[PDB]
Amino acid sequence: HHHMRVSFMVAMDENRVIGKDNNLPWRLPSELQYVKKTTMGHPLIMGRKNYEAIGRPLPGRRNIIVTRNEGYHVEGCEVAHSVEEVFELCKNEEEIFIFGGAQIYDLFLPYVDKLYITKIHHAFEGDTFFPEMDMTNWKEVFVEKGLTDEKNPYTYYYHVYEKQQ
Amino acid sequence: HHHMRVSFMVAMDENRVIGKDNNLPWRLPSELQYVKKTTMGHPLIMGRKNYEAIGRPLPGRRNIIVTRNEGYHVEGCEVAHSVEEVFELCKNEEEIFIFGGAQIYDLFLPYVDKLYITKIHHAFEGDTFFPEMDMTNWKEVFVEKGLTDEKNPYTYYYHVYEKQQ
Ligand SMILES: NC(=O)C1=CN([C@@H]2O[C@H](COP(=O)(O)OP(=O)(O)OC[C@H]3O[C@@H](n4cnc5c(N)ncnc54)[C@H](OP(=O)(O)O)[C@@H]3O)[C@@H](O)[C@H]2O)C=CC1
Ligand SMILES: NC(=O)C1=CN([C@@H]2O[C@H](COP(=O)(O)OP(=O)(O)OC[C@H]3O[C@@H](n4cnc5c(N)ncnc54)[C@H](OP(=O)(O)O)[C@@H]3O)[C@@H](O)[C@H]2O)C=CC1
Ligand SMILES: COc1cc([C@@H](C#Cc2c(C)nc(N)nc2N)OC)cc(OC)c1OC
Ligand SMILES: COc1cc([C@@H](C#Cc2c(C)nc(N)nc2N)OC)cc(OC)c1OC
Repeated sequence: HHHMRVSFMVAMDENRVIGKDNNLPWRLPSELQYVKKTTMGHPLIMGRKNYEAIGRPLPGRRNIIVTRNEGYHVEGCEVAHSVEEVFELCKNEEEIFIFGGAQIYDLFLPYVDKLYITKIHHAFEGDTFFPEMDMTNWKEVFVEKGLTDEKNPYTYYYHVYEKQQ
Repeated sequence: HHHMRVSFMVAMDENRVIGKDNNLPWRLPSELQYVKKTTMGHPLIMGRKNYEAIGRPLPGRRNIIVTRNEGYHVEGCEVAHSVEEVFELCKNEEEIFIFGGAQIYDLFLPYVDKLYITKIHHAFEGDTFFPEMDMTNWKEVFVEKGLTDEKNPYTYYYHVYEKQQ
């Protein structure tokens, strides 16, 4: 029924960890730079918790915050309360990026068409996870090694998967 | 329609600069060494401007110059005036290397199967750029750090991408 491409944007470790104590467990500026380039000009869909850890709208993109709170407001951001409201808000969009965290990934999981996933080759201590996915009907359409250096201290790969349908 | 592998050979910086004042903006002998090793025994396809900055044929390879000039001639070099003429000239070749500059990269962009790209981690002053590429259905199949030393004063990586089709 929806016509925008629903894409996931996530970074995770070898045990699917995405978060620790409501924060990112790793510092990877180069990964962030890849994320900004890929998502620029497209809506970001993020969970209330995810957003408040940032505290500020990300420029050049519609920032849409998903919460059950019907009186929740933040300047420079739009607020949705469900999958369907997000779909209404993004009716005419080309592609939207589901941007985390876990609760919001779970929420949008039945509708994902494309998966932009960074895989970090390290086992972090974590408390928040990227949900399991059945990859049957999914094709890897892009893979490349991320930049490892003194500013980016882990090995990691950018992966993109597309659903076949 | 064509049977030869069409490969790009290019070095660019972090903003896609490949040229300044009809020349290379950097001196990297080690990068040249990798280029000669990789392209040896295979045709080089070069734009007229690119070639004249060199002024002489590169040994051990067919040098093919692309120009609109129907009376253009250079000793020890072959001359093509279109994509199709290059294809005709290279119909039996296993792999040809599109060797620059930008106008010629643009020209052969719809037909590229393999991308040999050096990425230089520096922002040069430039006037000539490597075209944007949609890398969907491309996979990185090789990546290695280039030699940084007193003779090669920048950080750079060799990348190879292959089209999946
Ligand atoms: N590595 C990565 O790619 C990323 C990692 N992260 C990490 O993830 C963690 C945050 O994830 P998580 O704790 O899951 O929190 P979320 O970001 O998923 O936010 C959860 C909130 O979303 C709202 N929500 C959840 N379900 C619904 C629903 N069905 N309808 C309406 N609103 C809903 C609720 O808001 P409310 O309570 O206000 O009602 C809930 O509290 C952090 O550690 C963060 O650093 C986040 C993004 C990316
Ligand atoms: N960093 C790198 O990997 C490389 C960088 N370079 C740099 O790039 C710059 C040169 O690039 P650029 O200025 O784009 O010049 P090009 O090498 O792309 O040559 C342009 C010329 O090619 C011919 N040409 C262009 N389009 C066509 C066409 N459709 N049909 C037939 N002939 C055509 C024309 O020749 P004519 O006028 O005779 O008709 C045109 O003037 C230089 O600075 C060089 O150093 C070059 C190679 C590699
Ligand atoms: C850049 O802006 C940020 C974004 C996020 C977000 C995310 C993400 C995110 C990342 C990092 N990588 C990928 N591949 N996908 C994602 N969805 O939550 C962790 C947190 C940040 O710091 C608290 C950010 O810095 C202000
Ligand atoms: C070696 O022979 C040369 C070739 C080029 C060519 C190129 C290239 C080129 C380079 C350097 N690196 C990569 N990764 N791809 C390319 N396509 O145009 C700039 C210029 C030269 O000096 C004027 C060369 O020395 C005689």
